[PDB]
Amino acid sequence: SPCPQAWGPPGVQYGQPGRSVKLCCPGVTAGDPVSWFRDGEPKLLQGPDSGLGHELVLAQADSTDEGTYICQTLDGALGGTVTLQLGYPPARPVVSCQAADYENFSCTWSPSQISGLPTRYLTSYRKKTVSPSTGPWPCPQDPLGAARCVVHGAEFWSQYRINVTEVNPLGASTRLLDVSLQSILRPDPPQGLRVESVPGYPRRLRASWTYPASWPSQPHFLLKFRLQYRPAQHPAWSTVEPAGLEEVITDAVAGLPHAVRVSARDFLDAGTWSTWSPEAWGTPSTGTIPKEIPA
Ligand SMILES: *[C@@H]1O[C@H](CO)[C@@H](O[C@@H]2O[C@H](CO)[C@@H](O[C@@H]3O[C@H](CO)[C@@H](O)[C@H](O[C@H]4O[C@H](CO)[C@@H](O)[C@H](O)[C@@H]4O)[C@@H]3O)[C@H](O)[C@H]2NC(C)=O)[C@H](O)[C@H]1NC(C)=O
Ligand SMILES: *[C@@H]1O[C@H](CO)[C@@H](O)[C@H](O)[C@H]1NC(C)=O
Repeated sequence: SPCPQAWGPPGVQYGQPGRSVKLCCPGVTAGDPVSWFRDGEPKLLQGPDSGLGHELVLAQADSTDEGTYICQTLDGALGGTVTLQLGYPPARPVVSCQAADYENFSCTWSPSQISGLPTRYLTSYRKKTVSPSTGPWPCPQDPLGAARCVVHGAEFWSQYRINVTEVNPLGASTRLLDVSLQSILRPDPPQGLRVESVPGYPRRLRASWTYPASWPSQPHFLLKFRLQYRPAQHPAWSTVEPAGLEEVITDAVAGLPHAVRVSARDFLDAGTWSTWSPEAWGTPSTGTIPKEIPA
């Protein structure tokens, strides 16, 4: 009530170019008539007996009206100085969510258009399930000043609606984003990829790996893998779809280093394929003994 100023520089009030702006006197009791002067231009805009009291409207806001305004009551107790800044209402920000595991996902946002004014963001979400919409829950934003809100302990089968609202001293703009955890899931590549030789088989390479650290322990959703191997300086990749955490190649060239890389995906074909793991190199076993003699 006592001259509601929005978040920003202390002593500034905001408006939109081409529209009509309304200034307010800070140190007033809502009704005490005041006088308005543009500093440097002694032409009084509105006198005390103006009709609307402690505030001031401007017909057509432009850069010539943007500046410093002084309001003082009749008594002689100066309410304060008000600076007019011009800008635009907020536009619906660009929101994009993602997930590395089936339990927690995180969303990011960015303003779709510059407003030029100090801006904050409200983040919320609600489950649509499938029974109906649950109450709105906050999307806790990331600390350290990051534009990122996280959702923890999410339901894999439910469907969410993320609400990112961009707010500046001229209004708000809401961007809703329907998000289903089954669609945005993309795990991290598997770790600990090892390409080993097999004793007694000069054409075999044992490739073993593990689940990524991003996949939680004791999972209810497993991962199916897809492995690609390729001999040294060959152009074509050979794609095999293994079962489990192992794949015994039987097509390797004897005495040639092979490059192997894997990718993961939810076993129910849900989401997309993980990015390719870093390439691991391996050479088949050498079992022919050296130094022969006659017999
Ligand atoms: C997306 O999110 C945005 C922001 O999170 C949201 O816009 C905001 O919605 C809230 C909730 O309706 C608005 O808050 C209202 O504010 C008015 C004016 O101050 C109040 O009168 C309302 O209070 C009533 O309810 C209270 C709760 O019980 C009572 O205690 C109180 O006595 C009143 O009865 C209410 O709080 C808010 O004004 C907007 N705008 C903002 C924050 O800029 C938007 O609706 C969301 N869109 C979705 C979910 O689709
Ligand atoms: C999801 O959040 C929980 C907190 O309840 C945390 O223990 C878990 O590690 C998070 N998931 C991942 C992949 O980090």
